[PDB]
Amino acid sequence: PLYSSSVPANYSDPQFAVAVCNNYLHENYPTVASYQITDEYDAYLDMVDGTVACLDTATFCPAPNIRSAVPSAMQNTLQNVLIAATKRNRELPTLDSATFNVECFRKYACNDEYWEEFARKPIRITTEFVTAYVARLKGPKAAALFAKTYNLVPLQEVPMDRFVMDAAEPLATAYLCGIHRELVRRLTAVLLPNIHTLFDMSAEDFDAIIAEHFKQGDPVLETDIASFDKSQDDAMALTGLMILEDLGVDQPLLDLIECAFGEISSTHLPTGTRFKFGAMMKSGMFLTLFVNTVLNVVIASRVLEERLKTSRCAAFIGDDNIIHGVVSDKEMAERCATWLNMEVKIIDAVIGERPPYFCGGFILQDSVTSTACRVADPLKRLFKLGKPLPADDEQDEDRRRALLDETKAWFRVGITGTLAVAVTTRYEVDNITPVLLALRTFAQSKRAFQAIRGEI
Amino acid sequence: PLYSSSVPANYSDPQFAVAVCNNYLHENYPTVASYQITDEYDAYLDMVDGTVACLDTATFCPAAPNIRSAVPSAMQNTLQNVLIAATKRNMRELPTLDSATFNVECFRKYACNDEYWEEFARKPIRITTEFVTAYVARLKGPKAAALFAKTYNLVPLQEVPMDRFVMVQVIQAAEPLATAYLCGIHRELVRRLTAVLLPNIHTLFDMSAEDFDAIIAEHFKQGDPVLETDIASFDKSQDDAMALTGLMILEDLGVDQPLLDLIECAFGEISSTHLPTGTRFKFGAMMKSGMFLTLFVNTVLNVVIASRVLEERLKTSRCAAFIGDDNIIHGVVSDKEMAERCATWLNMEVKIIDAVIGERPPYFCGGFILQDSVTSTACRVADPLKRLFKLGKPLPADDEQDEDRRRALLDETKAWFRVGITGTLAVAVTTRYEVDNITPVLLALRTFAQSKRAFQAIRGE
Ligand SMILES: [Mg+2]
Ligand SMILES: [Mg+2]
Ligand SMILES: [Mg+2]
Ligand SMILES: [Mg+2]
Repeated sequence: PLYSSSVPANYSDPQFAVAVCNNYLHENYPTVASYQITDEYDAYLDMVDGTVACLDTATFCPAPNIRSAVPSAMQNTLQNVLIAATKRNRELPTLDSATFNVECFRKYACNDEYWEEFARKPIRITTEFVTAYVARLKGPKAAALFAKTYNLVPLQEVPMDRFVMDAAEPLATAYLCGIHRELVRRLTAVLLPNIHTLFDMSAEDFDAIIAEHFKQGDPVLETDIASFDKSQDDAMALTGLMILEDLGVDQPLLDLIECAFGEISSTHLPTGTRFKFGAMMKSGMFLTLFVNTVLNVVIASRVLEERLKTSRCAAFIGDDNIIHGVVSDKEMAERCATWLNMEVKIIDAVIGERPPYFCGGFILQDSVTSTACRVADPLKRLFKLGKPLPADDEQDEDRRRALLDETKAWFRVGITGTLAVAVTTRYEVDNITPVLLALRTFAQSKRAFQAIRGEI
Repeated sequence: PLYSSSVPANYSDPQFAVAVCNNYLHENYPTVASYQITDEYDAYLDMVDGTVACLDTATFCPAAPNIRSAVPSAMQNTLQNVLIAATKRNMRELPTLDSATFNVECFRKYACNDEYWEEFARKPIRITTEFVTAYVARLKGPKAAALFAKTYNLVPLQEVPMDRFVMVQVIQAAEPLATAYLCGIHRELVRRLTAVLLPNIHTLFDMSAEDFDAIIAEHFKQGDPVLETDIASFDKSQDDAMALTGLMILEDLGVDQPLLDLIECAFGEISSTHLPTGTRFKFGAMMKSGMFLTLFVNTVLNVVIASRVLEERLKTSRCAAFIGDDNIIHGVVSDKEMAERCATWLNMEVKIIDAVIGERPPYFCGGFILQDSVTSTACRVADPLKRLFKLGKPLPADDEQDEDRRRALLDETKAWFRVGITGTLAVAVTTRYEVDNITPVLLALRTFAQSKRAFQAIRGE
């Protein structure tokens, strides 16, 4: 209870205090990063109904939705990848673990045809892309103004010294969007054709893949990595950096990525009254989702080994996956246990009995067509609809149309019964069908949907 | 692919659909519970700067600067899962009973005296007329308390019969009575836990910053080792043996079956208030009651985990402090046997951290345990990096809350600028996070705190 005398000091202007706080966070990124960044990720993903729907309806950097009512819990994977990059430019135990991880990823998930190309051809964004990026935002005229203003020479890579920031942020935002598009394209090239990602895939196109490969009685395996804080794991971060490098993210690109994203850290104050959801925000969130998907595949590669390679159909996006035709064994369980302790668990599901789960939905067999499909989880949706929300007529209509789309799937005459069975099987709850009927009531009109929020 | 034809299907009255959703969640509690409940817990706790500040400044159910934390709350529904364990209780799950019974043995042997269990077993918790009247008198004055007592036919010097507010469903005309009753349960649970815990084991259910600093000062010296068990990654709320451990210790403290029935009945009704949502969380007394009970069980399981991992080293520690998921244990250093006990039991979901006063600062409730370089006396100082992170939250205008937040920041900056604190705090922040000298941030936050006009620069516009 003996405190020394307190003598506070301060700056002569609050704007000095703002700049000092922003500058401090800028200078100390990536070592630390504000949790407001991932809170903003969660808020955006929750508002657009999750990862796949966010990627599929991307307004700034594109390429019925797959919608999930599961709350987002994003961690700053990209921050820790950049921490690994700084540490690389002793812990050879980490290096040997990450190297083995990359070996498993290549051996069991990838072809080997493209690594030489990507090594000699790092990712570089061109004038034509960033112009077409601005053209789709504001029209052909504003893009030619954009190319003239930055002195962009046609058919040339955008010079990196044209816009580095270690205010031309429109150019930097356009460049980062080109990086994400090329990363998705290059990852799609290396992955074996039975291994699918969902960076831009509608519910109908994914359902075509499910319908083709998933039959009644088929086992489906899931690796649950929700409890594994891979974003704060040293070997995972180095694995992510290593595979990004293999895909063409060289040191100039890494420097550009760290420079651009240190600038987000500097937009801490003033806060405003709501998350601004910038286009730069979305680029960082997209890159985080990309690395998470890769690490998801890496974990499945190391745990399943050849059983992943020979799977007839395996799908990955964010932290979620399903792997057809694989049943856990004890060699598999020991590998997963000795490597990641109980941070990652293996789930054995079966089409028609113990339903597989994927992106907040059930993999169900339609009882009329005998065709498998993904159906959104109605219990999660009901939970999500309880969120108190300020009045917003345009967003209310968006949410109502999303509910309408979901209820149309629930009331397919081959789905309603097996969906209620799956919900009771997964959660041990009573028959969900009265809630299905209630939610469809809300969905059919703007007036009925208003009952969810209530008066005032 | 191929979809069967969709024949969508609805009700006519939207109010009927509301009732169906509410009744469904009511009927299927505790089996499932909406995450809106724990999102509301987090929102309330973040608003009032965390667990200790929330209990220390409890508006409805309480017993100077507060122990405030800028660490975001991530609450789980521990009380839900205790009630599931109660349902499961009323042989294939024998290992669960074996594990939870061993947990309670460890809790009793290494954290408790043995004096009170017989009394609590024959005297279950029952709340009396005098408490609920005094509860209402504190809230609305002695006139309203007498009105309250007369309305419910409360007989003085007598326990409140549970048939006055629960028929098992809560009489809605007697909801104020039920909330007053649950506040009495929390106060008695805190009293009885304090009775059984060894005197060197402290909880912070009602402790000011000054009072806790007095305990830190007496016991924590320069160079003293301080152990922490990190259970933040341990999802003890959906662990079967943890939930059953919490149930049995509640029972050992006097929560018998009628009391459990009341608790499940009252909080199942909360599940039936899912819709309509309104525009913001309403908070309110029944929400706070369930949150306090969750914090209580979490604190107990926190002590349980330390008991089983540390064994006699918890018992002989000169000072161990617990609240929520956080703890510090004076004078203990991890060893191989301890790490193996922890890993074998909870498989690297609980981490043991070795701290040292003055070199690697112990961390507790979003603050550092530091030795004042001038008084040579140890104390807790709030983490300035966490506070900086928290101030970045975009917030709608609220003149009253803005002044509350500015005044709390003023108190925090006062500790940071004690002439014996600033230096070792900068070193501690750099040691913990590997960041540059935090002192410019200390000055910037003090700038915001000095006036309402300066504080407006955080939100801007
Ligand atoms: Mg390489
Ligand atoms: Mg999964
Ligand atoms: Mg007992
Ligand atoms: Mg701790």
